[PDB]
Amino acid sequence: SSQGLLGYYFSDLNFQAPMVVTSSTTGDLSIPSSELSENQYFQSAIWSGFIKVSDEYTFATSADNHVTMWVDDQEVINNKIRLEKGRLYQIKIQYQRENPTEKGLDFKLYWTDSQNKKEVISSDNLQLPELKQKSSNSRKKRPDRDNDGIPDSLEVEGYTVDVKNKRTFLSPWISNIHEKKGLTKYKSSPEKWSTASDPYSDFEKVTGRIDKNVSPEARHPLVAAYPIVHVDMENIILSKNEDSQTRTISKNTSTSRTHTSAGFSNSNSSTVAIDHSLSAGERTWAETMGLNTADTARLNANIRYVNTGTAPIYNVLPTTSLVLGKNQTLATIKAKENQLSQILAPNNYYPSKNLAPIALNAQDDFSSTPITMNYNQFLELEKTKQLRLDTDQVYGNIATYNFENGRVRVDTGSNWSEVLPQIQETTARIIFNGKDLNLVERRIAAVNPSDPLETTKPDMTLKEALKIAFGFNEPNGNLQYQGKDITEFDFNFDQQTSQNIKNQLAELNATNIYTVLDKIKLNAKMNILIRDKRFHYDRNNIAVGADESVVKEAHREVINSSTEGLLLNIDKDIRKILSGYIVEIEDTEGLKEVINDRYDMLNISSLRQDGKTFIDFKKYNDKLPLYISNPNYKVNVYAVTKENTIINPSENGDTSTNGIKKILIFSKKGYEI
Ligand SMILES: [Ca+2]
Ligand SMILES: [Ca+2]
Repeated sequence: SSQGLLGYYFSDLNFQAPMVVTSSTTGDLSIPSSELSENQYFQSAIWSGFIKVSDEYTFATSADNHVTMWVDDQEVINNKIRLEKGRLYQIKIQYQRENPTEKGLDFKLYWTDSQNKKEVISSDNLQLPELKQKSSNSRKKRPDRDNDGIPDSLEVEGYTVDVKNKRTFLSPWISNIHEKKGLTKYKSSPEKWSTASDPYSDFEKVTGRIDKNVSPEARHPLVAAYPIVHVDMENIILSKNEDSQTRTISKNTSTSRTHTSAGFSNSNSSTVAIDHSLSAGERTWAETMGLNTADTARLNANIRYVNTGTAPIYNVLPTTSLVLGKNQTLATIKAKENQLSQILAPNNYYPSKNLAPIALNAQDDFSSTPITMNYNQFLELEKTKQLRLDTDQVYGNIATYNFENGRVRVDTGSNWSEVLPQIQETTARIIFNGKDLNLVERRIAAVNPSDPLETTKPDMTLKEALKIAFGFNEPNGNLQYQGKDITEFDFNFDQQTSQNIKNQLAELNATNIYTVLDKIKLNAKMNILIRDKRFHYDRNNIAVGADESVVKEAHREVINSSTEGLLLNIDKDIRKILSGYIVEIEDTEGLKEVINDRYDMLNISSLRQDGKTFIDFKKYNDKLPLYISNPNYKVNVYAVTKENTIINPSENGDTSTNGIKKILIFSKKGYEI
């Protein structure tokens, strides 16, 4: 399907000004004009590839007088010649006619065997040229300095790819034509086989000869294809270390990928929040588990892997540490190499969500290691109610397109450990939480002034990178992420890159960046950060708050209400930074009665299967609705955001909601309900 030969077609006479770059699967190297105006006249054209077969052959084309043909560097056209079953031969073909009266080029390629069967060279005996930074022992490689297949001028001057029903075209970019048609205009360094410096050529990327599992956005030459993994623990379950009654504490967790300032760190970490709610009694966990001073405890949890990246992993999963406190590693989760039941795809889990999560200590695994804590680690644990999950960047082997057989395959000689150094070396990183408020990294090829090779890649402008990498557009002129204006998110950098940007603005006589993004330029090693303005973000850049206005507003559209609970319409996004609600009744004088006056009893919201939110007033009022012994009493519901979420009885022990900073979001009389 992606096999055959590779044609350059120049409008000029000498392979100087390339019009179309394409491939035919059989011998017929034609191109109907039905597939292309003042430029549709090729005065020269080249064709490159190999050939496999045993017999005595004679090559003939439909123009043995405009052509030259070499098989393994020997001339054959400007006569019979022997070939052998099970060997490949280079194949170069040139063409030149001085004033082609027609548009396009009709040109087939024949071969006649010994029985005299002449014909066009089947697609089964035709293979591409080995466009790859290195030569195989079967195939060798030789206006394509980086050898990626896309001709130099084209890679410098821009090029587009029209996806015809058989094969693809690669042609110069033209404003009047493709600009209206909305075809994506490409550019890329002619001296990088791959410009985002990853493992797919600038050629494989645009022509679809690439691991299908790679992100559509990373199909761009300047958008970097590479994995990004983190471990999403989904919940947890604690035991006393060794015939007594089941004495454990099972609780959900919430895990978010993190980035600590922007900061030049390339690590993969995420941070677990063990739920602090109510699971009968206000017992300490040792009181809940019969743990003594000199006891031990052990941990278990279902965890999935998360690729928030653009390339996929195949045979080796990255090794995690379960750290507690700042640096106390309780465990080291490993997966069994070259044995991955499935692949882990970008924007996707392993095990898939339709399947089970991994348990740290799987059912019948006799070699699963006890994750143990001493006593003061266990207190420590309850105190902080949180564990971190650092994950290396050993990702194993890569699925590289094979040219000879036009098939994508895991390739043993190509490892992700030999590529990340340079991706992260010669690209500028961006981190955006615009999607479901999660930190999502990406990287874009950007000029490295103090490095001559990185000054051969096209310029990358802020406005552009957002569009190629993250999919902004400008439907009416203003730049947008799936609805939201680019002004809705803020810009953080790290320090060197901040200075850098600052400087540029003074130069453009600009005072506001949002209105000069197109003019801002991106250099390699830049780190950038972009977060929805509506929110407060902790030191790990996770969303953990909001304005009192943002929240109150969010909850303003109430649907129904009753002495049994509120039924609102709240944004999935707001709903992500809320940790619970408080319910109280205000008598006529001003006293307040707290229906659920505990720090682990605030979990009374439950998202319906219809998208709306219901606030179960009954859940902690003893399954009873609310009793209002005077209609002029008010029913007041505050909201509590994660940043003001108490998770342990105060210093004096008071386990009430007393003191908790919360937000009034609903108030009505007994008679207003
Ligand atoms: Ca090239
Ligand atoms: Ca290139």
